[PDB]
Amino acid sequence: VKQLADAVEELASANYHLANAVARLAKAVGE
Amino acid sequence: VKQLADAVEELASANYHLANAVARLAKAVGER
Amino acid sequence: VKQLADAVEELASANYHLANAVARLAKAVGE
Amino acid sequence: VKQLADAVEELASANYHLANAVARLAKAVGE
Amino acid sequence: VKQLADAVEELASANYHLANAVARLAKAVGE
Amino acid sequence: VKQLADAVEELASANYHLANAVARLAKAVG
Amino acid sequence: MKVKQLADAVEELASANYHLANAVARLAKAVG
Repeated sequence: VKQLADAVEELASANYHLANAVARLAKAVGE
Repeated sequence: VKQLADAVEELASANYHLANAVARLAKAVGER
Repeated sequence: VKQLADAVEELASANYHLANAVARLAKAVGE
Repeated sequence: VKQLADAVEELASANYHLANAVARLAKAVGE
Repeated sequence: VKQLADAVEELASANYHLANAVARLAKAVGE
Repeated sequence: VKQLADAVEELASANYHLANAVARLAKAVG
Repeated sequence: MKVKQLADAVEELASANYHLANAVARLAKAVG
């Protein structure tokens, strides 16, 4: 399952990137 | 399996952060 | 398998929170 | 094993709830 | 093992529902 | 796990389409 | 259990979500 774990880690990193972007959009909308 | 559990925990943390960010966006949209 | 189950339960909780946030966004857009 | 199956079932429930909310957001955006 | 296979099937079904919902959102945003 | 993997693949496709729609919107707003 | 199918699918989802993140960041810049 090591390669699946690696893939899940990649997804976690992508979703952190997405959260950061969504937060920036919230800020832009609210300002 | 511990590596997989660790990875899933990391994804959970990421998704909590995404939920918070989407909630901020809902607030921003609703308050306009 | 216990620790994996516990991690999956945290992911389920996170995705429930995500669902609730998207539901709030749907309400805000719809109104 | 039971704890893991229960956890996966809870993740399925969360993701289904998320799907519903996303579908409602799509409707809100589209109208 | 049955409990887990059943749970995995529920997750697959939820994720298909989620994919369908996101596709509808993409169409809405794209329109 | 074929069914589960296929569902995840469909979600990936959907998010690709969502991303492209959002990028087009960003260009329109700009 | 062919774990490869699932790992490949999760990698594809990660790739899509990085692309989505970039698109959302571009929308944030355009709005602001």
